[PDB]
Amino acid sequence: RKMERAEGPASVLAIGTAVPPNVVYQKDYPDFYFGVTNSNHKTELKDKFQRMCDKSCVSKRHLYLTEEILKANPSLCAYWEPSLDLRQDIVVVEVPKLGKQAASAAIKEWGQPKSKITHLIFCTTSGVDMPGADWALAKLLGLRSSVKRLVLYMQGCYGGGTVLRIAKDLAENNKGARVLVVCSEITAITFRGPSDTHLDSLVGQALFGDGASALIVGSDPVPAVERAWFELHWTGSDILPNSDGAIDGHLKEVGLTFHLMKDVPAIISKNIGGILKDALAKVFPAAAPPPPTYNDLFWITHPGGPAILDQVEDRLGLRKDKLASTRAVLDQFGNMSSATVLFIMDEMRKRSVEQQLGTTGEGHEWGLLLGFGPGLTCETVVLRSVPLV
Amino acid sequence: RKMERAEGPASVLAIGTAVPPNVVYQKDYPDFYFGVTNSNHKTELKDKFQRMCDKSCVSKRHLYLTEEILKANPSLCAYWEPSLDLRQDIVVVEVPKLGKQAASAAIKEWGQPKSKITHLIFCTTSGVDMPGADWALAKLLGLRSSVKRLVLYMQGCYGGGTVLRIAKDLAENNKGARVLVVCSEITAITFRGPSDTHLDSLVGQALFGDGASALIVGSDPVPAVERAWFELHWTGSDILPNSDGAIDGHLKEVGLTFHLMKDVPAIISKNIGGILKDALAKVFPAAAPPPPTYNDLFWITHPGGPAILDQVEDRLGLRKDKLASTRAVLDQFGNMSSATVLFIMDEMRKRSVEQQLGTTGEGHEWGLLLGFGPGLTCETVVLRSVPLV
Ligand SMILES: O=C1C[C@@H](c2ccccc2)Oc2cc(O)cc(O)c21
Ligand SMILES: O=C1C[C@@H](c2ccccc2)Oc2cc(O)cc(O)c21
Repeated sequence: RKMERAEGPASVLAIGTAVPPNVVYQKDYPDFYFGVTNSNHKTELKDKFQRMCDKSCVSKRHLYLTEEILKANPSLCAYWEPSLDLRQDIVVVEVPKLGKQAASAAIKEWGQPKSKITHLIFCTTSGVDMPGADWALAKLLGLRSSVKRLVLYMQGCYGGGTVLRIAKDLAENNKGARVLVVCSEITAITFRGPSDTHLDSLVGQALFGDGASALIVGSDPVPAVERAWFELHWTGSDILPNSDGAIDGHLKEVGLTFHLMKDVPAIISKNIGGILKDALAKVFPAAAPPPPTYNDLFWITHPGGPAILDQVEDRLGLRKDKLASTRAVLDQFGNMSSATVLFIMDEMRKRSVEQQLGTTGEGHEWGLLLGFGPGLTCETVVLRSVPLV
Repeated sequence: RKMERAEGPASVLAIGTAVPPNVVYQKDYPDFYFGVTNSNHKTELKDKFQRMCDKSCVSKRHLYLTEEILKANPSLCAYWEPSLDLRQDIVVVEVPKLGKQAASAAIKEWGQPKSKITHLIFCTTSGVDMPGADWALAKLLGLRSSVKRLVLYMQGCYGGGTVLRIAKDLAENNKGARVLVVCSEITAITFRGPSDTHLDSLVGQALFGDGASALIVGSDPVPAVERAWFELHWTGSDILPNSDGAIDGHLKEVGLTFHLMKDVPAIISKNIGGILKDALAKVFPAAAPPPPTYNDLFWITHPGGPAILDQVEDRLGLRKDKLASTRAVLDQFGNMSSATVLFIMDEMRKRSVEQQLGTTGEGHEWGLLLGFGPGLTCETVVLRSVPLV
């Protein structure tokens, strides 16, 4: 008559990542991009893109689309021409396949048999289908036929916080539950040619890359058997003021299109302080601890772009090293939408181990994961690190 | 450092429904359908459709598409011609608007101010967008900017069980949480003309209707203030054996397309017994109660079609009155995909009140809600009724 619930906080027990093999260096991208799109006569357009690549703080990105793949399918190299069936027929298979790579890495690391996975959350902004990427991934992995699945489509760059917000309740309210969390994104859904009044779509071409990340999330890790890396303690979601239409994304016959109608860095950086301050007030209330200072937290922040990071760092007065893990991931894979915060989480724990810092969170006990996306939606997750050795 | 959890079982505290005003009687539909599609010369095709309307056990359905709306947009009356941008530009506004109708009915009934809603789950098979129908609905309703939202897109006919499975954990693991659950479906996403090798799409034209349903789901109802109607006690999800490709749905440039590659009624009815028997074994284990007989449970079953209902009823040996509430909803609105089980739940409690039966579940204590869809996915929710007067 009942389902027993768990007792301890939803914990990240393993993380895996995966990227397409093809690497595109940002030094090379304005040439590759304008070359493969038959558009170098667009000398004016070409050079402000050159300038945004220069200021993108992305060094390289992994992309599924090859010179040869774009060679063979002209309608993506073209611009604003019917393309949805071709991208979907790519993305509906390549997105779950990339996610299966990350998932196998997480499961191996976790060390338990794949049949102990009781739930799956699959999150993507690239492609839609029925049955969905969740079912395609379960088929690829051979999960038990009764895993409870959830596919979160058309999320955007806040989706990495969204999957943690949901996984927390699945893990905490079901005794023994082990949640596979996968975020997988592939840029074939939005890749277009350049144009001189699609300069929203231009910024996309400078920052968006491909990748997938996977977590195992569970409460009450089996002692000496399973290993927790971060604990999910508090979540919050917010629609920022005066941000209507800031970030829109439409799934159209020409594919997925991308729109910025507001100064997204100003909106986030102006309002982020009040959000964090309230969240920490809830986690550390007077009635007891004072909340740690911003510099004494670890920061897992979605790098929508350099201008967001710089203005957040400026408005909150963060010491210049706090966004280091965030910036390293953007530099080496660019903006991978919902998957990005989980690459950052993985990078942060790996350095902490490698450099023998005191905790999985760079030596700090508490931290914040932030996702931003259409809405303008901001997802806040207060995390706790776990001590090392 | 914490989020308090709730103590009692996630309970349905209110239900509202809504349908487009335009009513189409099944007696009239083969003429209306073939008339508005320029296809009555298709005398052969026309008459087996006549036959499936005859055997559809649907009397009427509410549809957003009018004779005049189809008059004004020829590409939907046509068949298999570019149509996705037009349907989406319809559905991305009409689906949240229909859902806002049902939501306001649920909230009024609930009686608490709309700002006490802390979470939203919006489920639909009709349209996708960013920001999503969840955000569009929150905007229409004026919910607090910090409601935690979740949009479940491209679910299909099992989605009504899916939203309960998720809402259960949100309500139960967050003290004070009140979840708005909305399922909204509008058939403009799939409406096509007829063809003589699109006879999957033909069955769709006989059974699919429009509608939206909304729930308020919360744990620990405030005594004498809030009223519970059903309690969610156990959930389970299953991919039925040998059902690969049974039910596929693709979002294409011509719109959303619908495919049956297996005998869906045989697959469900052959395997449903083992699922129910296992579920009840878990809810009522020996260690104590024996599980109630099938005839002593109330049944809230998704009416994919008459052939599913009849073979389930036959293979499980259910007395002929058990699927009565289910069949009444299919008769008066047809298959409304994810919303249908919640119309049935609403119909069942309303009769129980009207006829002064002992419980919200027709006088029975325990019941089953079943959703079926692509996968072949079966969602099982063991519910408990609440006693009346
Ligand atoms: O336009 C899309 C692009 C998409 C993506 C990026 C990388 C790989 C696949 C897909 O991410 C987004 C995030 C948003 O917050 C808004 C968007 O409109 C998009
Ligand atoms: O083809 C769609 C139709 C959709 C619907 C019905 C009514 C109103 C809007 C949308 O419901 C479905 C359920 C499925 O299990 C599989 C499907 O392929 C569909």
